Amino acid sequence: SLSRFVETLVVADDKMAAFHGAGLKRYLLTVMAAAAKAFKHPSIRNPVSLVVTRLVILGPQVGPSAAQTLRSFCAWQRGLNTPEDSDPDHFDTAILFTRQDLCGVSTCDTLGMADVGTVCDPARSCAIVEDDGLQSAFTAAHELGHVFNMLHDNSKPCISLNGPLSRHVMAPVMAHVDPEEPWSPCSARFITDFLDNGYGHCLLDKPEAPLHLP
Ligand SMILES: Cn1ccnc1[C@]1(CNC(=O)c2cc3cc(Cl)ccc3o2)NC(=O)NC1=O
Ligand SMILES: [Ca+2]
Ligand SMILES: [Ca+2]
Ligand SMILES: [Ca+2]
Ligand SMILES: [Zn+2]
Repeated sequence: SLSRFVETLVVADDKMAAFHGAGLKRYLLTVMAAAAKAFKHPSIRNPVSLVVTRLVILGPQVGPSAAQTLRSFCAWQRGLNTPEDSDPDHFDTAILFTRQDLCGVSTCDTLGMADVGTVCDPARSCAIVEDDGLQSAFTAAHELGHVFNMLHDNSKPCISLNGPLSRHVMAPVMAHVDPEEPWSPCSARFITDFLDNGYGHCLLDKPEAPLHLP
């Protein structure tokens, strides 16, 4: 039942600034509002409030390898944070949007990357998103699902939890997301356990000065 608030640092690279220009801040808050709406959907079972508290427009090394862009960004974002959650400048997770075509080992179909189950570890609570211009909120929600310890819905543990009957955020590839069920039962279970085990202990304080859309 506890309200959970994820104090979020949103970062946009030079490519995002070059393309969106003056409309970038509004764009990022719109994307994040949409991701936040996903995280309040009842299907998640333990809803959380994704709150933008800091917004940086650019830094870290951004290139084709998603793995090394994520590692670079995650090292870089540490520097902006503060040691204690009591500090207003402290943030719980860092998310980077870039126009760089991010790639895996064999193709560039990837749209983002995050390490799994890291949300209250400031050294590790990181995600990167390739901005496609239309579905970026869904990619952000997928990466943030991983940060909240979620697996893909075609994983073995998820088959048992979902049943037998690709329409959710944690599908392995983007497909059309069910508006009545953005999160599978597997997704809800994994975030619920993560929080029940005390891994969301940094999500309990309420942010001071959230950034709001007009
Ligand atoms: C880790 N990795 C390594 C190689 N490729 C990856 C992937 C690829 N998938 C995506 O980029 C991506 C975006 C998206 C949005 C929706 Cl709604 C549903 C599914 C989605 O998948 N990155 C990731 O986060 N998981 C992966 O398998
Ligand atoms: Ca705080
Ligand atoms: Ca890509
Ligand atoms: Ca916090
Ligand atoms: Zn994934």
